[PDB]
Amino acid sequence: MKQYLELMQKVLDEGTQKNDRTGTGTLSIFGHQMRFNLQDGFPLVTTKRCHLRSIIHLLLWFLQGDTNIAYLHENNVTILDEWADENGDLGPVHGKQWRAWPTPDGRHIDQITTVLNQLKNDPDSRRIIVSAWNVGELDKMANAPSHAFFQFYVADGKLSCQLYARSEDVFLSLPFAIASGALLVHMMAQQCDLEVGDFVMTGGDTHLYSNHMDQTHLQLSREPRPLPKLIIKRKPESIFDYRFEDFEIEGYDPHPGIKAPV
Amino acid sequence: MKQYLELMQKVLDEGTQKNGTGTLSIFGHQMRFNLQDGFPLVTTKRCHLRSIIHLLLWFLQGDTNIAYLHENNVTILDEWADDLHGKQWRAWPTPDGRHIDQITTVLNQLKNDPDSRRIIVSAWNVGELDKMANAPSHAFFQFYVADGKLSCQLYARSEDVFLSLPFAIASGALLVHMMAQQCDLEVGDFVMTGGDTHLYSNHMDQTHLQLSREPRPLPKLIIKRKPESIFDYRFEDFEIEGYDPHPGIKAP
Ligand SMILES: CCCCCCCCCCCCO[C@H]1O[C@H](CO)[C@@H](O[C@H]2O[C@H](CO)[C@@H](O)[C@H](O)[C@H]2O)[C@H](O)[C@H]1O
Ligand SMILES: CCCCCCCCCCCCO[C@H]1O[C@H](CO)[C@@H](O[C@H]2O[C@H](CO)[C@@H](O)[C@H](O)[C@H]2O)[C@H](O)[C@H]1O
Repeated sequence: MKQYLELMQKVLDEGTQKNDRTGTGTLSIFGHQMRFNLQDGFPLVTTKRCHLRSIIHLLLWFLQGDTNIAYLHENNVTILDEWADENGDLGPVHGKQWRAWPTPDGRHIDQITTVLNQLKNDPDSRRIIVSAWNVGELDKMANAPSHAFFQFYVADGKLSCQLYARSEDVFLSLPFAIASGALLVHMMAQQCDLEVGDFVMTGGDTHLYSNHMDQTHLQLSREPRPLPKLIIKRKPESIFDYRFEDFEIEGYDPHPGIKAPV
Repeated sequence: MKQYLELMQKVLDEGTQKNGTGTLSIFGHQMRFNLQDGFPLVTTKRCHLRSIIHLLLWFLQGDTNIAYLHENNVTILDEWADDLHGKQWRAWPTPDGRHIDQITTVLNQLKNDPDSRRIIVSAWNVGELDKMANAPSHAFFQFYVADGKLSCQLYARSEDVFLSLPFAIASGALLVHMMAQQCDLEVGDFVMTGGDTHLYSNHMDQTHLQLSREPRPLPKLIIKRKPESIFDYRFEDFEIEGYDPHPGIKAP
């Protein structure tokens, strides 16, 4: 998409050399924001082939708050493989917190259910928020989630959402993030009888890995095609009751896929 | 500032009416300030670095009672008190019932691992915010170091453009300067990111007044002294130079 390519180009034009924790090099910039008017079409990247199938399972899996990579491997989803251990446990890199923010008093807070009510009963609340950033638990932990904060907002019957990522690989994860947020907004809006507004995507450390230069140049050589449209073929009883089969993407004509290197 | 004015204009132009008190509002904004281009104190109305310095300093002590904020005459946050903000920066409670000093945490990270992609302070403790009533409006921030330059991004879930935002920008930039000093880094950018970004309908007159003024050159922040720690700054360590704003605008 136009915005997306502009970001790649901006990283190339003005990104700074910065290493990650492995010592592996990137071109990085800090602070970025883009907006996708979801009435204009579902923001699935067209300049490389992406797979809605992967976005759906990933999102249904976050929604369950499953902590084991199993379900993701059944359905051929691998973006989280790096952070999985020996027995496929993802540490804190998952969505348990969304549904079961533990509080020391033997208690658990279901954040998703809370936004759901807020959108129906107080759509103007300035704090319709989900956070996975549980400092108390993340403290002495090797890993940490990266898309750990989102906010909803309602104006004129339309539902909008903003996702903050502290770390974003422009080539690898950003397209997943965008479609995943967009998908949730459609599901949220269906459940709450709202129409869809904007999806706003906000970054901290936004970066391209140095060894993805070839992939990036190829993708920047290609013209974005018209956005597809998401079709939901069932209305489930609750946000947690969706199935892979409910979704279809229409009018998706992408450029060929570009594999990530070794 | 040109960017502040653009946002103010934008909310006037494209803000949705809400309401009981009314607002115009938009969702999602981001603006950037290169701190080497000057200290981003708003000039289209006079602000007082005095009140910003005290406010930030108080946040860093992680004090909950607004005792210090009256002895040094800082009104703002009054309407959110009877006491209330910053206790989570310094003392986020663990299951185990210890506490986590996030400010110390990010301080060590900046000194020992500036590359880190998780140099984050959060005030959004969901477990304590189930108590509705009030909630911090500046949920979290992230620091970032590249090429010996320290940037920071502040996220406001709710922002009053007229009253609150100019304060927010100055405070964040001031914090970047202080940490840059404690970690021996140059200052990079301060990035301001918003969720619900609104103007109150009872601030229109003031808003039109401010949009009618052209910006002036940004001042320069002076730090007179280097304390031993980020908790060791006092109000008198800071000066502002070449600050030449339009007259201040009081809001009702
Ligand atoms: C709106 C609701 C849905 C939210 C969308 C969520 C879908 C996310 C899509 C792809 C997810 C993977 O992407 C993301 O995961 C990693 C772990 O958190 C991040 O990795 C980051 O955190 C890890 C810590 O455990 C570190 O080892 C990495 O060096 C660091 O960069 C990646 O930098 C980021 O690309
Ligand atoms: C990185 C260092 C800087 C960190 C702090 C930055 C400066 C803070 C001073 C700004 C003054 C107040 O700003 C902010 O206060 C209120 C509560 O937090 C917010 O108020 C918000 O939350 C309240 C309580 O949950 C609600 O009653 C309001 O509906 C909601 O708008 C204001 O919308 C916002 O304007």
